[PDB]
Amino acid sequence: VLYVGSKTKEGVVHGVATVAEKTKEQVTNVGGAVVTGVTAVAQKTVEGAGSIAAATGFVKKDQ
Amino acid sequence: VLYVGSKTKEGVVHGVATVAEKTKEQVTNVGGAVVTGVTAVAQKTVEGAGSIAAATGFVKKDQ
Amino acid sequence: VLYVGSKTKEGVVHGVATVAEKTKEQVTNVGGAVVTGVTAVAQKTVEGAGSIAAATGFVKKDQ
Amino acid sequence: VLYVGSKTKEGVVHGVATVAEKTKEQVTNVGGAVVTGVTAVAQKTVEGAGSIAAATGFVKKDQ
Amino acid sequence: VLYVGSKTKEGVVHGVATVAEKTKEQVTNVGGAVVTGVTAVAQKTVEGAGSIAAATGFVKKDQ
Amino acid sequence: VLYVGSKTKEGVVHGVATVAEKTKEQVTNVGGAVVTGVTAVAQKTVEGAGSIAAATGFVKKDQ
Repeated sequence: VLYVGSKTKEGVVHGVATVAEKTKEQVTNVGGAVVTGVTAVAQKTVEGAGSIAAATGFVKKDQ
Repeated sequence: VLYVGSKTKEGVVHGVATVAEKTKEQVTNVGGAVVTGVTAVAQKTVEGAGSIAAATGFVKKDQ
Repeated sequence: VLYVGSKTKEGVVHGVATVAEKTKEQVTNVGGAVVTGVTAVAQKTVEGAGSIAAATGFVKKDQ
Repeated sequence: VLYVGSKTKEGVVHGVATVAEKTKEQVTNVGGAVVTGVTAVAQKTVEGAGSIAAATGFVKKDQ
Repeated sequence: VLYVGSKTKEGVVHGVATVAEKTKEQVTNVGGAVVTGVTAVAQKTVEGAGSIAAATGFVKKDQ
Repeated sequence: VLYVGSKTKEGVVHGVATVAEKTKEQVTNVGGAVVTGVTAVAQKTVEGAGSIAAATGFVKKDQ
């Protein structure tokens, strides 16, 4: 009847510092899935599924 | 009856500093899926699914 | 009747510093799934499943 | 006779990421010296003195 | 006669990530010297003195 | 006659990650010297003195 939320924080990222130094970065992909380099990501889902870094090679459900 | 939200934060990213120094970056993809380099991403979904960095190679559901 | 949440924090990442120095980084993928390099990720899900770094090679459910 | 310098680096700063989150920052100074917040500074001096963050309160050398 | 320097690095800072979270930061100075918060600083001096974070209160050398 | 330096590193800082979380930070200085918070600092001096974090209260050399 008096639901009060003052400083609610849900699904939050703050205060991040990153450095990446690479000479060579190489990805070779043949018929699959690759997910690389995911940084500072925030998500909130209500009445649903939540996925952030998902990879699936392949699906074969013929006939 | 008196729902009060003052400073609600849901699905938020703030205060991010990133540096990337690379000499060579190479992606080769043959019939698949690649997702690279996702940074400072925020999402909120209501009554639905939420995905951020998703990759699927291939699907074969013939006939 | 008087639900009060003042500084609720759920699914939060804050205050992160990372350095990555690599000379060579190589990923070779043939018909599978690879997920690498996931950093500073926050998620909150309500009435749903939550996944963050998931990989599935392949699925064969023919006929 | 054949002085060769290929990739000489002297007095160099590179690849820096910083985040500063402050609610209140206050400096009160009465007759002195204050130096605050010096970041990512590079200097090279040849045949001379080099100073970067220096503070001197006061000097009294009367008569 | 054949001085060769290929990848000489002198006075160098690289690959630094810093986060600072403060609610209140206060400096009060009366007739002195204060130096605070010096980060990622590089210096090279040739035939001279080198100082980076120096503070001197006061000097009295009257008459 | 054939001085060769290939990957000489002198006075170098690299690969540093720092986090500082403080609620209250206070400095009060009356007629002296304070040096606080010095991070990731590199210096090389040739034919000279080298100082990095130095503090001197006061000097009285009258007459």
